[PDB]
Amino acid sequence: SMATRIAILGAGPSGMAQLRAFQSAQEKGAEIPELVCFEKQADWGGQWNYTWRTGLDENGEPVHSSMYRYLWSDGPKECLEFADYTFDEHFGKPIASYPPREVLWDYIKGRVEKAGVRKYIRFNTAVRHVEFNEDSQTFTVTVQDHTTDTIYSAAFDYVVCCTGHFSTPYVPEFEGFEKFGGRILHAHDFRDALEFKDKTVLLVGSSYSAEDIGSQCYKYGAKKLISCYRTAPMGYKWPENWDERPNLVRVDTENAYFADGSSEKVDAIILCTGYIHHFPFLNDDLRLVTNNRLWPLNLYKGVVWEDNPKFFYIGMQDQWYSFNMFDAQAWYARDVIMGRLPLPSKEEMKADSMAWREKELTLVTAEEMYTYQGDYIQNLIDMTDYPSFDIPATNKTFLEWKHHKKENIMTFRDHSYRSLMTGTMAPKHHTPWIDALDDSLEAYLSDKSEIP
Amino acid sequence: MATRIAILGAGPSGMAQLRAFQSAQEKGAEIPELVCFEKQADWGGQWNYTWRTGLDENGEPVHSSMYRYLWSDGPKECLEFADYTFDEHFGKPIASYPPREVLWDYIKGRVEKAGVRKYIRFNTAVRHVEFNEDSQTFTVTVQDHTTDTIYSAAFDYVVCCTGHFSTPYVPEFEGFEKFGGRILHAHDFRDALEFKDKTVLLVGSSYSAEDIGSQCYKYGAKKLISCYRTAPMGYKWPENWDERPNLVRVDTENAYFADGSSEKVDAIILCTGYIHHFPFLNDDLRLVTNNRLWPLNLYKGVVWEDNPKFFYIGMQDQWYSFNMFDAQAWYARDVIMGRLPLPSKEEMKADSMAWREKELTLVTAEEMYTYQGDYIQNLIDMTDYPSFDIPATNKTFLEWKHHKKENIMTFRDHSYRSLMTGTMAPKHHTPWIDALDDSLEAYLSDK
Ligand SMILES: Cc1cc2nc3c(=O)[nH]c(=O)nc-3n(C[C@H](O)[C@H](O)[C@H](O)COP(=O)(O)OP(=O)(O)OC[C@H]3O[C@@H](n4cnc5c(N)ncnc54)[C@H](O)[C@@H]3O)c2cc1C
Ligand SMILES: Cc1cc2nc3c(=O)[nH]c(=O)nc-3n(C[C@H](O)[C@H](O)[C@H](O)COP(=O)(O)OP(=O)(O)OC[C@H]3O[C@@H](n4cnc5c(N)ncnc54)[C@H](O)[C@@H]3O)c2cc1C
Ligand SMILES: NC(=O)c1ccc[n+]([C@@H]2O[C@H](COP(=O)([O-])OP(=O)(O)OC[C@H]3O[C@@H](n4cnc5c(N)ncnc54)[C@H](OP(=O)(O)O)[C@@H]3O)[C@@H](O)[C@H]2O)c1
Ligand SMILES: NC(=O)c1ccc[n+]([C@@H]2O[C@H](COP(=O)([O-])OP(=O)(O)OC[C@H]3O[C@@H](n4cnc5c(N)ncnc54)[C@H](OP(=O)(O)O)[C@@H]3O)[C@@H](O)[C@H]2O)c1
Repeated sequence: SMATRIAILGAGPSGMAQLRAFQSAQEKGAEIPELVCFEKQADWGGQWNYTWRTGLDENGEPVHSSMYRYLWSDGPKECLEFADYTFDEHFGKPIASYPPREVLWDYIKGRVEKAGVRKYIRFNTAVRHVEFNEDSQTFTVTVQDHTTDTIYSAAFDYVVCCTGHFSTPYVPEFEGFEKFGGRILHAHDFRDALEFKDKTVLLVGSSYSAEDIGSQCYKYGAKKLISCYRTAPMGYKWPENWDERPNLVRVDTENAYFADGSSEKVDAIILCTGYIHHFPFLNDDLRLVTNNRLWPLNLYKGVVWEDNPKFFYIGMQDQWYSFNMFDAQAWYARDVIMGRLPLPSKEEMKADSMAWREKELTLVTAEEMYTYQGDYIQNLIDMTDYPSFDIPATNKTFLEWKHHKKENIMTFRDHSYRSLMTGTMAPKHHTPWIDALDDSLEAYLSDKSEIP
Repeated sequence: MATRIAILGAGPSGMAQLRAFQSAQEKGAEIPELVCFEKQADWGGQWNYTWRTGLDENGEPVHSSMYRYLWSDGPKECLEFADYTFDEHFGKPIASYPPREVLWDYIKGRVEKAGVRKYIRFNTAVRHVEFNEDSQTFTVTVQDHTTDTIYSAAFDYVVCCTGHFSTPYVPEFEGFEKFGGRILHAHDFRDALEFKDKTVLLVGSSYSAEDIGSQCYKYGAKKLISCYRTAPMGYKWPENWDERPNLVRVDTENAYFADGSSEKVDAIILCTGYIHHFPFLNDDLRLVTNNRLWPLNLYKGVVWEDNPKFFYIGMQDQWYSFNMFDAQAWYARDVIMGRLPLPSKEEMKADSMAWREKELTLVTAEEMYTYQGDYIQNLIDMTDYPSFDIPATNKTFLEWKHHKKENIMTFRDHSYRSLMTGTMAPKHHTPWIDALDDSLEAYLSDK
């Protein structure tokens, strides 16, 4: 019961971490501020809360999750496993290294359920506007409760933005899109790969989305796949029915034309072109503007807003590390809010951020990048009671996974790694990835193999 | 004039509001400063077509619900402008059901001739509108996506023209998370070619279902099924189209109906309507209603009763469209300019109740068109807007309704007489079923 009141925006993994950071301080006998957390969806989990919905949701709010059917962990589970809450504790047994979305979801929910932080969240409530008043030094937050269809506002001493940056699509235009007769969609709207069975699918872009959405279409029966790249080819060894081309230049009624002078009939086009940082509830004095990168400017320690240090952002960096980074950020943000870590002058903040940015521009290899984020996280955890974990060993595990992708892009999900928390090696899954058609938690956790 | 006005939206309603003020000025009156905000890159609202779906290039919800191959759903004659005629714009008579691009050209010509483009800030999204009791002004906050800046400005009056067919009502059905085909709302429908040789389920029984179904048919869908929550559409469909009772659930590949039937379905299109959504407004300003001929809380259907300095255009269900917006917009300027003083709050409320009472009386389509006819007539008699022949327009609606009944696939092949020029519309060079090309250039030639 501290005099202050805190608003957390979002109950995805970052917002969960911020609640769980406060709860942990309290469990250790400290006095915490009042917490309110606003979430526009009906349940928590952010990206992990899968929906069939597309575009706008039931209340007219933009659909948040970019996740599709059949999604599994893109990296080794070992690399995101929680320091305070372990896979063996949650599941009671060892499982393979690349669990499907439902299975990861269950695990991340288990940690917040055990913490009892659900009671701070208002669900089905969308944040409309946030304003800072110079007179009272307080934030006014306006939200819409879709359960009662009411709009109200409330006053807060600090605000922590945890609204994510993989939800609002970057969707470039190509010549002839208004004439093309097949479906055009962004990766954000992709749901079931079965919709593209026996079709030719063009994937525009050359990053994680293209890799994975491609692979799903392949696995579930697409006739043929083409992917095209703006600047450099992905360079993996694709299956027989998948080619990689230079950029799309235009499209016609039925066909796509490429910079190499090739052309062919295409059934559907999927833009795998990324996301923008979008904060519609924030005016300029509070609003972060950046491209997706390891070190956004204007965030002291990557979390405190330099123009108004009572506002914080969690998770706004590109994510090589995910969950552990959110915890380190969230722990750091509580300690500054609670007064345990006093902020330096604005000048010092800006000099610190510039050094981080300078170093970021140096980075060339994937290895250097994991290390950089690793060092970032380490610098945060050393400032709080958050427990150190083995970053160098995690980095090494990332490297193995990168190498496995190089070897065979379709089979990397069949490998196993050793837990950094428990030293235990992950078992082989009961069905190989290519044949594991069912993505349900029940099928994963059983022990019946699936038929080819 | 000392005052400043914000018009939100540059579709047909916001174009009408601009064009209203310009007319007053053209006749020598001193008008207020106008600023109009439009989130899209060009005007025309629904009629500005986009391949885009869900969210646009700036992260704003995609506004237009219009699809390839869309044509006027009613006779052009029934929406022809009183002050700007078809013959004037096109130079010649043209058929009665023009494709989207052609109608769009027509409505743009009126505003281009008016020169009102200079009032509009394009690519600018409205984020928040607030009323300040102290200064008796509105603060409007917007995001200019060309410069990625957010700013605000003070206004004496605000006119909301943001439409009500853009935010989908999308109900959930059991099994949607397991169904392997595409599921979309009518709002996201674009090219019917996407469904060639496929079985498409259309949920709902109104205009969207009729027309989205018709396009799929016309462009080669293997089979169509449409299901209705309460009553069948009742038209005589082609051989490959059934009408069934409501969907109850769906599985991996199949849809199950309340009649106990079931079949394999490739794609599901929810034609289930829209909601009135105003994310930039708090409760003191925000209209809440279902789609209907007479929403409550709007005096004369346009003046917000809780704050009479705020107005809404086009929020009614639309039997009449463009003519109705003009009448509202003319009525709104005259009150803004002080030419029509407002009655007390009690009187406003008694007037709206009488309108609502009458609305609840209505049973037949004919009574409805007439009710909106009467509403419009009451509006135009208060201002210099030119009367036009409402009872003749009503009669024309009635012909069109009858033509739909006879044959749902061919109603677009008929012609009607202009209420402004008395001229009969010519038969189009190609019959609807065969008129695959929807371009303006193809429509205006004669092959
Ligand atoms: C397709 C895809 C696959 C991914 N796969 C992996 C993976 O395998 N492993 C991994 O570690 N990471 C993965 N990620 C990264 C993912 O970003 C993180 O795991 C995590 O979800 C980020 O958490 P967050 O809470 O910061 O953002 P989010 O999960 O996006 O949560 C943001 C929350 O804020 C809410 N919100 C937004 N605006 C408002 C508002 N106006 N009012 C109220 N609430 C609002 C949203 O509803 C949501 O709940 C993936 C991301 C994507 C997009
Ligand atoms: C699929 C479909 C077919 C139709 N067919 C016909 C027909 O055949 N004949 C007929 O008479 N009528 C038809 N209509 C009716 C249509 O509503 C009207 O013709 C007309 O478009 C309504 O005009 P409006 O200006 O009120 O709304 P809209 O055309 O919807 O214009 C709203 C405008 O406001 C803007 N806006 C919304 N929010 C913001 C914001 N926050 N900031 C800035 N700008 C914003 C939008 O970008 C848009 O330009 C059809 C409607 C639909 C959906
Ligand atoms: N687990 C991890 O280690 C890890 C690490 C980082 C990110 N991620 C994932 O990154 C994901 C987002 O993936 P993403 O692929 O959607 O975003 P992204 O990584 O930013 O990729 C954007 C992609 O679209 C391409 N592109 C943009 N504009 C284009 C155009 N006009 N024409 C052609 N191509 C264009 C870019 O090409 P260019 O390359 O030429 O710019 C790039 O390939 C999230 O799921 C997150 O999990 C995961
Ligand atoms: N030119 C004209 O004369 C005219 C006049 C009026 C409107 N319009 C048009 O109205 C159009 C809006 O089209 P619309 O069809 O989308 O809006 P709508 O007319 O409100 O259609 C809503 C439809 O969805 C159905 N529905 C809602 N929930 C359902 C559920 N759970 N299950 C099954 N069906 C459900 C309704 O069934 P129920 O009927 O049982 O409620 C109804 O058929 C605009 O295009 C506008 O032009 C045109």
